[PDB]
Amino acid sequence: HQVIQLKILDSRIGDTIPLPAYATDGSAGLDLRVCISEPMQVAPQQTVLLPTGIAIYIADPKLAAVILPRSGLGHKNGIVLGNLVGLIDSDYQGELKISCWNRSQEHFTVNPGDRIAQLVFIPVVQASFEVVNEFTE
Amino acid sequence: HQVIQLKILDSRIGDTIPLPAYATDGSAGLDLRVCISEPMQVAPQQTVLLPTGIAIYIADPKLAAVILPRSGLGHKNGIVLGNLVGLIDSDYQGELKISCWNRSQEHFTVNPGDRIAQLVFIPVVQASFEVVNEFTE
Amino acid sequence: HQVIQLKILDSRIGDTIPLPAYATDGSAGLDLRVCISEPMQVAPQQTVLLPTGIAIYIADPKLAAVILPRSGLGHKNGIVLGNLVGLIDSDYQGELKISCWNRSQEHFTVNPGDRIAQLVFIPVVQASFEVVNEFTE
Repeated sequence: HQVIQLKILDSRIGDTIPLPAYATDGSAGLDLRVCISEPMQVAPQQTVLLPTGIAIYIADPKLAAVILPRSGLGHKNGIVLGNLVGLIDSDYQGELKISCWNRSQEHFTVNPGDRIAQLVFIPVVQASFEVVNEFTE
Repeated sequence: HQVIQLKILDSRIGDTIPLPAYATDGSAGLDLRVCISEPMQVAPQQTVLLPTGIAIYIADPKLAAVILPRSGLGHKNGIVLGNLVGLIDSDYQGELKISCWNRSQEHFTVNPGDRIAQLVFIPVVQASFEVVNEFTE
Repeated sequence: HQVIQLKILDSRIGDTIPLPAYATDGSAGLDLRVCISEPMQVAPQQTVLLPTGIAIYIADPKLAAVILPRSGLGHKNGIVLGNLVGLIDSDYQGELKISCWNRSQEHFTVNPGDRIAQLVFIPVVQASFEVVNEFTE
């Protein structure tokens, strides 16, 4: 494993709303829950910014995280991400927030504590470009 | 390379519908074909769940797969994924199914055997969180 | 770091429109700018193909790149990608082009040189399948 610092920004996290955790030993992603005080209505085509109540600090520049829709919410309810895929840089230390976009024709309710996205830690490579007149092998 | 077990769930696979395979030695992804008996109409804004007739077993918890739209279908026809990006965990052993979403204003026909998404195997990192009051270096 | 060849296809690149570069030492992605001669209107639901004026040659088959929406453009303006996520293979040598899709209900102007997507280099694994009757450990 790799250690990632997490700062709890809302006292509900770790009490009434669990920290993110891997469901199984074989899970690639961590479900991300929303930290809100009352149910949030998401109308068809609406985008709403939803706080998680946590911040992470990846720190290692060879690692990033991506935030993806949940498969069931996306397929069944059209509850996806307004920016489609979120990218979390190694030096990002702000609260994780979810751009929740309803692409469906049905109104949707997000309840406090609901899982609405997933977080996946991936290795990344920082490239150095070499400007060339023609590509070579 | 890395060995990934594949189970054929539909006898058409490997006969009339090819197994997924890399197009070139430099390909990052594998096109995923649909295993259906007749053409499937996908109306504007419709989401349909399309079977592939295969299951995979990645097994290695340091590896995952993502399922992405094809670039031409997505750009030209608006034929993309209802959950935008699929994430396949290392311990997932069910049939691969595609959430096919038509985001365009044009009706689209999916024929038996058509490639409609691509599969990419990526390394993933399982993080262990350290809850901190303030981030440190 | 890893060296990636870049070919400049439009003389504006490196003069009036900067090469892609990492914003900070901890950045996972590189913003991609559009190489056009006049502002481009993107109507609600419209998809337009936007050139970058550069081509890259990753070459290493253990590496790929993905093209993602920018978080602010996607969340605030609904300016995302028509194929949702672009995948750049290691052997792709053509111009990088952005499928720019306006998923919002508001008209949007893309100016010459604007950043409208981001590029992330990721390791990829080329799998070899083993067709099995049942999965094993």
